[PDB]
Amino acid sequence: SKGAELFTGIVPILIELNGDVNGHKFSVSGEGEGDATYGKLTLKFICTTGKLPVPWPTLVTTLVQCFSRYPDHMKQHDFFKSAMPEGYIQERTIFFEDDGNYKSRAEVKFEGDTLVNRIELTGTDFKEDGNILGNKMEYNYNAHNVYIMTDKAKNGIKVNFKIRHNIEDGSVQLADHYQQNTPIGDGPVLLPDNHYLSTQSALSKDPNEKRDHMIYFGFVTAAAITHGMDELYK
Amino acid sequence: SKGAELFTGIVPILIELNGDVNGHKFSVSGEGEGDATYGKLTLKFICTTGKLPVPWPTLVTTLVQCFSRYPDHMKQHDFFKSAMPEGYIQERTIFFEDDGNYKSRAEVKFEGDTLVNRIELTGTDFKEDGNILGNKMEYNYNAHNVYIMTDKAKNGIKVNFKIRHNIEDGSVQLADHYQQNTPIGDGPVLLPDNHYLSTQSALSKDPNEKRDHMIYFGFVTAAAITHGMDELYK
Repeated sequence: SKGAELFTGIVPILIELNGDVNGHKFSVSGEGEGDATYGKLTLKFICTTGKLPVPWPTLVTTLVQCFSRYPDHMKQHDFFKSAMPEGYIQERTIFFEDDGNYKSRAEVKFEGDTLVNRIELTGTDFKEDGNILGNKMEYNYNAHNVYIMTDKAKNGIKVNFKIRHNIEDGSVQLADHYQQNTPIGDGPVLLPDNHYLSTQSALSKDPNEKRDHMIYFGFVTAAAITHGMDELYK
Repeated sequence: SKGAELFTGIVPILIELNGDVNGHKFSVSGEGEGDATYGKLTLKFICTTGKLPVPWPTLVTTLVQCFSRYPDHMKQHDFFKSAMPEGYIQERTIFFEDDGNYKSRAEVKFEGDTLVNRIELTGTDFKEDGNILGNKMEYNYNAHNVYIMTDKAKNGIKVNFKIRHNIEDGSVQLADHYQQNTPIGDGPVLLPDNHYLSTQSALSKDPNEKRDHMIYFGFVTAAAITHGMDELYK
């Protein structure tokens, strides 16, 4: 696509999230850069309202898949870049196992030379004693496969995956993601074959940063599906 | 410790491995740098004997924990740096669930200005069409907690953890790690309280690199234990 031409170099990124989870109102700002040729993201996030009232890991998926590396033989399936620079709407519902849910709507598009992700997020039905409002999640992240299919009715895509959140008691809590993306513009987009994004992450800190923050490193490459979205127990 | 002063900046790293798994031999060479102040590692590995006969993910733990970030309040528990520059011996047995095992012996120490990890590895009892010799592992890595305790008899430490390897059929295979480290020198070392290293990783590729290879990114910070090394099922 022509959109993909915008991603051949290092692209500056800006992220803004306004959030309200169970009446706890917070804001996050983020900045960094993307390197789609290698599938790399480097982002720093600050909670501008003080202490984040939820765990940083719960916001990782919400806080720019246009920066995934699509191998040459898969370039025809890169919806995300094809929708640029006008952008796409990315909407999710995320169900936290035995707890509440997040709903998000984001606009991802170029504003000048910067790729900008602007998000509204609402969370409801959380337990005050749960892993989210109780802030019982470890500060870490795992590898996930993110499954993408065409959604023809919307000239876009539907995306599904489960995130595994490691909890401080040794358990793991799944966050079931239902995602949809639609072009903002009227130009042509690439409607992809069913495939997935191999996504790997690490959350870090700057020990000299006193503000509540998250340093996020992402590594993402598109690949052909070899199994289903859920874990096979055999 | 005094050895910790050697890690306050960016340190160059060289890694050399010879392995023999079920009679299939390989050598791997690696280089990059570590930044213990932030707990970051960046390393590129090449197979110098052509095609690697096992999955890259199986070699990740074998292929420098002295680069972990120990927070100030935990610096009295950092055995790895305290053994430097003379270094330490790191030995492991790794049991792959329903398959064979790796045994390794490595020396980690300063050679000139460079931190070097030299390893010999032997693997046995592998199934020729299991996930290792059959090469059925996804190219990715997850977050793990690495549990450390003092081993008084050896003036060293014992280390235990389980690695979760994502398999191409959607299953997960555990690799049970039994590890021991002993100092080479007879200078004083720090024998730590029982604690763990929060370890996060990502495996990437250089699309233009034609040799069989792995780009490894590591992110490691020490922390107080809050649960056991196995997953708690609720």
